[PDB]
Amino acid sequence: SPALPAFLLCSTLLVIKMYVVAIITGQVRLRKKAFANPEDALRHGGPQYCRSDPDVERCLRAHRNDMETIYPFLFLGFVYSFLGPNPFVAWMHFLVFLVGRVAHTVAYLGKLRAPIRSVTYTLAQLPCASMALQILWEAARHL
Amino acid sequence: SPALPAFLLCSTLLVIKMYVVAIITGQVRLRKKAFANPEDALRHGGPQYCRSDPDVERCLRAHRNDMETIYPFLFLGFVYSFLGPNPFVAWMHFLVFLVGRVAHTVAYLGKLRAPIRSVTYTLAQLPCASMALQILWEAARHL
Amino acid sequence: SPALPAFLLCSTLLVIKMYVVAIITGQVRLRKKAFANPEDALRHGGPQYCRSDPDVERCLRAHRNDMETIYPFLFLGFVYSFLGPNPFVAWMHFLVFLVGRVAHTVAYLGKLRAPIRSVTYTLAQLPCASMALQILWEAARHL
Ligand SMILES: O=C(O)[C@@H](c1ccc(OCc2ccc3ccccc3n2)cc1)C1CCCC1
Ligand SMILES: O=C(O)[C@@H](c1ccc(OCc2ccc3ccccc3n2)cc1)C1CCCC1
Ligand SMILES: O=C(O)[C@@H](c1ccc(OCc2ccc3ccccc3n2)cc1)C1CCCC1
Ligand SMILES: CCCCCCCCO[C@@H]1O[C@H](CO)[C@@H](O)[C@H](O)[C@H]1O
Ligand SMILES: CCCCCCCCO[C@@H]1O[C@H](CO)[C@@H](O)[C@H](O)[C@H]1O
Ligand SMILES: CCCCCCCCO[C@@H]1O[C@H](CO)[C@@H](O)[C@H](O)[C@H]1O
Repeated sequence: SPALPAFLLCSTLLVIKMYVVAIITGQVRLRKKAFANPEDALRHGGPQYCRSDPDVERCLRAHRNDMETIYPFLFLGFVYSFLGPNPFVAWMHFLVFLVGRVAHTVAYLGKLRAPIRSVTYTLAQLPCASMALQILWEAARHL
Repeated sequence: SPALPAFLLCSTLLVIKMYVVAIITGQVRLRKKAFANPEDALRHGGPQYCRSDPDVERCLRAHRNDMETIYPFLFLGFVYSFLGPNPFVAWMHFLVFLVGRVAHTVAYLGKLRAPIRSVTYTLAQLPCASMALQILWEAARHL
Repeated sequence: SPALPAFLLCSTLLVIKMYVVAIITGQVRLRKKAFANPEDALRHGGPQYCRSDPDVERCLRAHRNDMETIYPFLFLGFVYSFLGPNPFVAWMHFLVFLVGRVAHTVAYLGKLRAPIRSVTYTLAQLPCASMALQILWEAARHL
């Protein structure tokens, strides 16, 4: 598929981007001394450190939003790649998603003013919606 | 694959169904004035609106359950499609999952009496379990 | 693909492992009488049972970590299988992930001392990182 290399590049970068969030989460837990498990807290200073922290919670929300958005893209974009779309159009779909999602993480973890984060979220969803509809038509017509 | 069009139809509809939940979540946050981020709250009335809401939490639980169930289906159903199953049997697997999952969201967000939601959850898991076992046998025998 | 049977075996076992966590979660909710929904609580003893429980929360954290790690593997490992890697090397990637993830669930739900869980988490991520980089190179060179 001509679109597949671009899809695999963008998707893998987004998986790596999620791994970055996972690592940041751990770093914040250690720095802020905020653990979700007693066994963790007892290792890292005592039971008083089994507690919630706003920065940790923020990291978790960013990671969750990633899972809600990037995982569908992994599916939709893979299938879309094999439908034989216009190369440039396909690239635009993938680039809008990649840029939008990277911007989303920056806006979330960087605590940027509203509605920057929400805009990046919505924007990145648009190529996903587009791919979804295209797959729907292709699937339905092949029934 | 003869089963693949039906799989792609059901899967894409389920992705769209998850997007519907994502949009509803936002609508409920705005209507109930309940935001998870201070930057959101300050935009939408003040810091007192950085708060939890039962309806918002319900939306999040529905979306989470979707991610726990639909994402495995996206994987299992794709692989299963290429194993050359009986067309009608394959359709039944996909339809049970689709109907069960749509019913699940309705039961969750509609606050239907127990155990309606839990039944739909369990029911929809059954075709997934079936596909999983079939893939296990095929994979193992090809080792 | 020569690596594909091993990938499909390990992946399906991990999906089943996640289903086990889902079932355990339900069992713990019923045993500890801790429900997230009023409709559930009213069915199972009264409104006082709409409450949080540490064991339930632990189950949810284990399931969430699974979704953060196993879902990327489902994607990365599938693509990696088609890149024509060394059979034994591919097997090692998949086995390290499988063993690491099973150990992770045991360490989490079994409340094993730190840093056993965190080590298993980190260890299992290493083959994923490896596959991600390999896909990046292949994708980039095919642009
Ligand atoms: O939740 C936990 O178990 C801990 C924890 C432990 C390890 C973490 O990143 C590993 C990781 C994540 C992603 C990777 C991607 C590629 C390669 C290695 C990777 N490695 C994060 C949190 C925290 C709580 C106690 C101490 C920190
Ligand atoms: O969490 C947030 O960032 C906000 C928010 C912002 C946007 C939302 O839906 C976008 C969306 C979702 C799914 C889509 C699927 C297809 C096409 C467009 C799509 N667009 C939801 C919540 C809420 C908090 C502050 C205001 C609401
Ligand atoms: O959250 C809920 O809806 C309930 C609930 C209900 C059912 C559950 O496992 C089903 C399941 C899960 C995974 C499967 C995998 C294969 C085959 C059947 C499978 N079946 C768990 C929790 C709990 C709250 C009220 C009572 C328990
Ligand atoms: C893909 C991973 C991107 C990580 C984005 C990290 C954004 C760091 O941005 C930082 O955010 C802080 C608030 O959290 C601010 O105090 C700093 O001014 C800002 O530099
Ligand atoms: C795929 C998306 C399906 C959305 C299902 C929304 C269900 C709306 O159902 C509504 O639920 C309310 C309680 O929340 C009740 O007050 C109403 O009687 C009922 O109509
Ligand atoms: C793939 C699913 C694996 C489930 C792992 C369950 C681990 C059970 O392990 C149990 O944990 C208890 C604490 O929770 C301890 O009291 C027990 O000593 C221990 O046997």
